[PDB]
Amino acid sequence: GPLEDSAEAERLKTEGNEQMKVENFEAAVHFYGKAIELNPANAVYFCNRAAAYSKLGNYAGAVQDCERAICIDPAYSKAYGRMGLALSSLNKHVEAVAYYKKALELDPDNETYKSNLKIAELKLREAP
Repeated sequence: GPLEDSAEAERLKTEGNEQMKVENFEAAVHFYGKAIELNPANAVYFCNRAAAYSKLGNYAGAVQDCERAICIDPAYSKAYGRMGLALSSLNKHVEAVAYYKKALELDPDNETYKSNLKIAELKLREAP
């Protein structure tokens, strides 16, 4: 159906979102992880956990979740955007720019991507 394991997974994801709102990123990571154990075929869980991972400084972990999310759903613009943010935080600005651009070609309006893309391009001119 539109989504039992799939039902419980959404409830855990929802809780995860609630944790994000109060900035309890460790708890958020836990709930998204539980949702993934039940239904790993939902790109949202990975993309959302990547966001929590990034807030916690675990950019490498965020990169891996975004890769999975993008592979599950190639038209998931938010996953490309978060990938850019994580890569950028890992000082991988060339690769970050590539992802921000993809994200923007999918979600053109997004000012968040436009801004962080500029930051990545600016930090990129500093490299040798």
